[PDB]
Amino acid sequence: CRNRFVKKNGQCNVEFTNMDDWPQRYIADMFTTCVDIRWRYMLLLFSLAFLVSWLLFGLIFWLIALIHGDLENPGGDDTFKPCVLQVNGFVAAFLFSIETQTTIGYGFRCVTEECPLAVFMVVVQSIVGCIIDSFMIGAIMAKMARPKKRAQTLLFSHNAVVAMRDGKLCLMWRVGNLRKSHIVEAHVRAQLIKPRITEEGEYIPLDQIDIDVGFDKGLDRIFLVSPITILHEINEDSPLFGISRQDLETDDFEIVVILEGMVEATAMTTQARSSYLASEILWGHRFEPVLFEEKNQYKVDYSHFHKTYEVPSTPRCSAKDLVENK
Amino acid sequence: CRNRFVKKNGQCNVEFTNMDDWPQRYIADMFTTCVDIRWRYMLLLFSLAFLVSWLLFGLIFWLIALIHGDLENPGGDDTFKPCVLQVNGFVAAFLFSIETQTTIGYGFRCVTEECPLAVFMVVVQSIVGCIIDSFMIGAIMAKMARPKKRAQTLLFSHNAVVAMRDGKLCLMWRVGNLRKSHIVEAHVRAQLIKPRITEEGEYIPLDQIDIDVGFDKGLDRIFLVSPITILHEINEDSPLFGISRQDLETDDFEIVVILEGMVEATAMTTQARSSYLASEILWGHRFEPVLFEEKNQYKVDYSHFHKTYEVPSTPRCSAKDLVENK
Amino acid sequence: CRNRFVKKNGQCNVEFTNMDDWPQRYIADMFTTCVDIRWRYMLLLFSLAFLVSWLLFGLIFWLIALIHGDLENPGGDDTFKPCVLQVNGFVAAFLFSIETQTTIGYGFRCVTEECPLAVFMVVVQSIVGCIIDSFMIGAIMAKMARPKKRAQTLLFSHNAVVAMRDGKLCLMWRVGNLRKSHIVEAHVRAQLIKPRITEEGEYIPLDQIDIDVGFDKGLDRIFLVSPITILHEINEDSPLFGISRQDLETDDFEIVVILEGMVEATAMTTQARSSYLASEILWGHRFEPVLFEEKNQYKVDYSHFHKTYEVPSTPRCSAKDLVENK
Amino acid sequence: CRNRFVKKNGQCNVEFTNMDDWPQRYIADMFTTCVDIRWRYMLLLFSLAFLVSWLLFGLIFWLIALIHGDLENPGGDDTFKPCVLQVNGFVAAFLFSIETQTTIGYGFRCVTEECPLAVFMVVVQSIVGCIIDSFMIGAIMAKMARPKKRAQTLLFSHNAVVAMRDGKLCLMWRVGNLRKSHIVEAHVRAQLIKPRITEEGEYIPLDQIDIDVGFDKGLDRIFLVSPITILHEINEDSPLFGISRQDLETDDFEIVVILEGMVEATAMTTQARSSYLASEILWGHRFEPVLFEEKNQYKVDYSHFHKTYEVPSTPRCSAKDLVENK
Ligand SMILES: [K+]
Ligand SMILES: [K+]
Ligand SMILES: [K+]
Ligand SMILES: [K+]
Ligand SMILES: [K+]
Ligand SMILES: [K+]
Ligand SMILES: [K+]
Ligand SMILES: [K+]
Repeated sequence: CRNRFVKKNGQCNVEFTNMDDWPQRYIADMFTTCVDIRWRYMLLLFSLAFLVSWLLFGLIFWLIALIHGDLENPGGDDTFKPCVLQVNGFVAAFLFSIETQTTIGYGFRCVTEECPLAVFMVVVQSIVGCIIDSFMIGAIMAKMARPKKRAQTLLFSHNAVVAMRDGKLCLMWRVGNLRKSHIVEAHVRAQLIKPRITEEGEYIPLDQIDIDVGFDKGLDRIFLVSPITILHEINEDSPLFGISRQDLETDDFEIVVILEGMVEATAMTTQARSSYLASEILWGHRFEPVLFEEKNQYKVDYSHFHKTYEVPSTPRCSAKDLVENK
Repeated sequence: CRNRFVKKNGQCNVEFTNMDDWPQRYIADMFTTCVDIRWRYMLLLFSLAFLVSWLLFGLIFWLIALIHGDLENPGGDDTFKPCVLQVNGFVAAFLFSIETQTTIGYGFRCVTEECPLAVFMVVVQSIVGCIIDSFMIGAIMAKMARPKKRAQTLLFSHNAVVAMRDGKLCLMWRVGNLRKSHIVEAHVRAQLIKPRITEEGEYIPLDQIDIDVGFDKGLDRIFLVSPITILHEINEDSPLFGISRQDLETDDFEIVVILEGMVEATAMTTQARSSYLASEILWGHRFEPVLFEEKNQYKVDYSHFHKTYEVPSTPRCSAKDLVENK
Repeated sequence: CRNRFVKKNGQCNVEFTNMDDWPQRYIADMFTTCVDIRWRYMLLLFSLAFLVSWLLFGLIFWLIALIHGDLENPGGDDTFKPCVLQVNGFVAAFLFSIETQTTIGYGFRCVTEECPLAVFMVVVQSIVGCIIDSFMIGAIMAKMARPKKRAQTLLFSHNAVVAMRDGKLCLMWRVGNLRKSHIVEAHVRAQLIKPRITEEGEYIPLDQIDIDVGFDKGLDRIFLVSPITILHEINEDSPLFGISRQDLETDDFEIVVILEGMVEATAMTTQARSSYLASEILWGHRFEPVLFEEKNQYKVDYSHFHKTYEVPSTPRCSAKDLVENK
Repeated sequence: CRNRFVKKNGQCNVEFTNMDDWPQRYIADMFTTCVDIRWRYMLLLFSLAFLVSWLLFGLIFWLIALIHGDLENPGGDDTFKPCVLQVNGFVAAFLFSIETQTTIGYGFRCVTEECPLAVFMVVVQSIVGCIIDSFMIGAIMAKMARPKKRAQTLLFSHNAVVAMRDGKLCLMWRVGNLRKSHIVEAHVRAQLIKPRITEEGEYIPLDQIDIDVGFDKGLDRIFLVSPITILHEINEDSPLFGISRQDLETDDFEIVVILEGMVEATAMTTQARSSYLASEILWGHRFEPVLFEEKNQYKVDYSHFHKTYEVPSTPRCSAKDLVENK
């Protein structure tokens, strides 16, 4: 049995290789790179930026003082005023660099009127400070706000099922929202993933074949409050048209389900994903209800969410047979 | 009479239960959790973060001084310089922690060149400071900018109505914008919400059945300046096709109306919602006008918005009867 | 001649009145309110917030000192240490409040270990400071980034025209981009705006009737590099179907054109708008070219953008006549 | 051979001219202008803003002191207290302006209770400081987050190809994602770019003619994990319908390909673009595979991405011939 293109948790199961021009591409797309790495690397990357700027200006300030001879008389006196009060060592230069760029500015170490190069540096570093701060806030806010994380509160059922609804034979998976905050402009997709050879003898290692779930009358758009059971009507235009309970129980393919919507707070699109191998599809089954009424409101019991119950009355032939007979 | 799936104000009326894996899911989706709680909890959550960092570093600084014996001679002298000038108590350590991380840095309490562990902490805390600040700005900006709040300046009419337009029998609700700022890419949806049993005897506790309002020619897209009256043409493909004034006045169902659009300033999608129980639909009625002209401009009088007037000339049979006769 | 629903610049020409519940709605939707007012009001609103917090804490600090008797001995001595060094007046209390919340912290005026109420306030105010700062950055960034402003670099032609293209009679306006940065997911709409009475004798003060420009094959989606001339094919399904050059030159209606797209940098949707009164439509005309080639690249001369030239060969009857004959 | 409308890298190849009203339009749309210029100009623009504010308030403070006679006795004494301690020069005034607005506030130079004009300025400048800071963060974050940069990690194949698939003759280009982070709501477009003269003898310098790739059944929507090969079915409704291998090898036109999608982290739409001149299209060719299986996962070898292999069995007539015969 051929292994799965996307895992049940939604993760895609492909490795890329021989992209060999990538680090220049990742550099040109640096932000996308940057917000996708691990917090700890993004953070210490920003830490390096601070250290580097702090050392650099510390060093410049130290030079200025070393050369102005302030290391000898740091506090000044009548008839000698240093560039920056109280920079005596390099530690004291670095302290001043930190205190200025952070804008902590304790004051013991302090710029003077004397050297306009000392002043110019405090000006440059103030601006450099803002710049870096700004990159950081931006990076952190972006990373913080990533809507992929919202998929963790959207749930696909563990199994698909096939079964009859209103005279038609249908593939059915279920989706639900685990928060009271909505999924705006929510809509849904599906695809059949098997390899195939064309009549022109072309080999497609994994062709993706649409699994119509209502796009053409906008019935793929959903208003997901309580769980919805999605329906693919298996008919002449479906790629399960001629697939019967028998075929399925020996067949080798994958169904990929996608729910896309906007996280309500940020209106940023999330993409939730899951998958169903042929072997995870329960022919002749139906989902137990979760929605039931109460005096004032309805309620959804999420225990039953994944649970199916068998409908032995269900045809076992393909939907094609089922028409080529009737 | 069965209670309502969504309230008139737009609020959905369902409780979730037996989600029992949720707190790990809410943790993994922490931001979404965080921006959806109540201001006061988000705020004091960020306050805790400050206090905790402030106490923690205060404590570290106190230790360093306690052990360096700075608590005895805080100001230093010739031949003794403490790690941090003027930390004598723990209160004074906490003050220094606050002053550094806030970057207030009054200066009375002040790091020195002496102990590089003192210096390292001021470096770590400066960076930790930025990080936390950044989370806060992000959280607050996000919460601030939530477009759900925009639904408070979009208005649905209190009643639907059925009535005749250009030879066809139509469901009609009304929507309007209460701001001069627009709703971009605005478009609209509707759904019939009743339970139902399938011919395969399946029970759907609340099926959602589309209420076509023009999707197929993009006539669901609106340019909402003055109020628009939305039209569902009740025809063979409608689920009100065979529903007459009589049926309605004893029927039990809910119509759910949605207006989705982008708040102009932020281009973030809002989702406005309301509902109409069968009992809120006025068969044989029509909305009073609100738009009228003036010398230079038009004007909308919002008093008339909700008001209907009866059209006794209106057929009382279903749209099906109305064709199965003619 | 009836005045125009939307001006040429894109501005809508309607006044709202007898919204009388609005200030509570505008309060609940405060952000949307806030970012839509005039810079100077948003700014001084944020200034008030500062002043108010600064006065408030200044006042609290003054009280604390007044009562601790620090106004008498501000600097302290052996055997007396005030809550906050150097607060002697209220001016000095306000200075301390400003210096702390701004985080300037000059230090002359400075909190001590003595009074934990003094300390608690510095803690509260630091956090209050961050909060307000955060609202401000958020507000300012949002206002700054509003994509409506992008419509100022999108241009509609001053006139529509009717004329023949590939055997069909067509309404044609022109759009163009005045920046080298793109308009992503750009697409376009149109509407006929006249009042009308239904056969059921209903009066619609301004009905909006779609002006198909390719929605059904996604031909309303454009890739706007050089100017595009938009086409409404006037055919049996158009509401200009039976409208001839004569009718137009005495008719009374408005055509509203919309171009929606995402500003490239921010991917926020802008909505550009213009209008054409019947009297602004040039029957039997065509736009002069703007695009011409060069050795290496193409070029658009924007002078010709608006200019039409007459095609006297153009039929003068309606597109209906033009078929009811042939 | 006529030069190309859009380069292979995606860049559009048009110059605008005789926009002569533009600088007022670019000013009204200042943000869009601002975030699109070069980092170094955006940055030094913000630097100017600082300098200007710093000089301005420095100057005001200097005046106040000059006139209060503080330049003579800067430190004060019993019976004389200056507006701002220690402003003796203009350098010292500028230092104070910088220290206040940056909020560094070293403290040596320091506002007093004495002059309420001195105090008022520190208040105004604090607020002015925040404002400018806010513009900067906003500008920098926006520029930082531009999703156009994401196109650098989306790849189009260097060549299109024509070839047979499942009985139909098809144009085929290939797209792929170079990151493991997805492209949400990804979908794709295409256009034929040649000049043309209408039967009414109208000259369109570059008409854009849609190249259907599945829009009508939403098959233009893709789930791009491994590379996808896009298909234009060349049939009666295509503008390559009557184009044969011969025509192509002497023809003069350009095909423009677009992939639009949302960068996963930010959910901001990117627009990737490339182009194929008639001369870059390989009649009778097919892409080498890149996807192959492994024990646990699949893998994509990106070396083969661009590589084609000839299928000599491919018809050489147009798809029209190919039907007008059969
Ligand atoms: K400071
Ligand atoms: K300070
Ligand atoms: K969309
Ligand atoms: K500071
Ligand atoms: K200080
Ligand atoms: K269709
Ligand atoms: K700060
Ligand atoms: K944002």
